[PDB]
Amino acid sequence: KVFGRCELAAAMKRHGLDNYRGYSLGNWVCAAKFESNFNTQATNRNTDGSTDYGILQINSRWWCNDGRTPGSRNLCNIPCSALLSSDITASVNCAKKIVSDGNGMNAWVAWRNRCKGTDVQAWIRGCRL
Repeated sequence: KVFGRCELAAAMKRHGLDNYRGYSLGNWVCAAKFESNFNTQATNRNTDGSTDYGILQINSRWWCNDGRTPGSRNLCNIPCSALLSSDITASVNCAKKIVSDGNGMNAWVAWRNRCKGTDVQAWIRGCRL
C-alpha cells in the first residue's frame, strides 16, 4: 500500500508514534517519506546481505527474520514480510523497539541525513489529526 502523507500521519498517531520517545509525528512521517516514499512494500538489499523492509525500511540484520541473513537476529520477533503489510502495526511496533535501542531515530540513517534538525512539522501540516 502506498499511503498518502496525511493518511500515514493519522495511522502513525493511531498506533501511538506521536511523541514516542520524544519524537514528534513529523519526524516519523519524514523518515517514512525518505525511507520508502510511503510504500509499505518497499524493500532494499544491503551490501552485507541484509534487507530493509516496509515503510520505515527495518533491517533483517537485527529486527526481523527473513531466513537469508546469516548471523542475524529477530529482535521484533516477526517475519520481515509482516513489515510489508498494508496494516502498519508490525512496522510501528518494531520501530518503537528500534527507537528505544539507545540512538533514538539516528538508527534511521535517512532520518539523520534528511529529517533531523529540519522543519519536520511541515510533514503533518494541514492534516486532520
